[PDB]
Amino acid sequence: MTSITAIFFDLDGTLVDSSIGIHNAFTYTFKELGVPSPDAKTIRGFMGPPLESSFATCLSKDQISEAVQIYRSYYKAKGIYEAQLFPQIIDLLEELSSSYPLYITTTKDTSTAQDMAKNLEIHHFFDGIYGSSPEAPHKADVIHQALQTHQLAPEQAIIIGDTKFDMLGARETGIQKLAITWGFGEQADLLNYQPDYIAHKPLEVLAYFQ
Repeated sequence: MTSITAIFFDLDGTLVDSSIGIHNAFTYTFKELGVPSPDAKTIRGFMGPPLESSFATCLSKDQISEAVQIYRSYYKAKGIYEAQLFPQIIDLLEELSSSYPLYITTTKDTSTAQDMAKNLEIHHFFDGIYGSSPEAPHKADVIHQALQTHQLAPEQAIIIGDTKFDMLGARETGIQKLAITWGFGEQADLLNYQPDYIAHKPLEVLAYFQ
């Protein structure tokens, strides 16, 4: 804990219960393509991996690009608003932000992440919001960008996240990793990456920093 000076957060599945809008964007896509929708558990599994990778599991390769386009057509206009903070997230942020600069590090596009944080009234708790871009296509690149822009050594940061992508991102960049299990990733997966701390409830996070 003691060397940490900055705290990074994943957005979807960690701060934000975006599941209704993500689910709806997927099912809108399958409706438009005229194909049966996978079940809710399967679609839960699509919350975290790249969109193209998920659609590859259930569509022909020649249809992925069309699927991604249609998905984004629902998500930008509708899905993004079908989202709500997880319980106690405001409490967690108020508490941590009073002792640390906080950053979002997501593979959602920067502008989408900024829009969502402003919509859900949490934008103001952060000193930076970093999403995917040409500079940063994957989780590790986003973390690199956050660290470098804020003149941080990896030893000074920790990511609070709900997926294997967050855990691997942390390992690749040398920052600490705090796994959370109230979100979209499964605890069994997260523990395979040896997190530095784990929480099933937002206020449990706070104890690490005491």
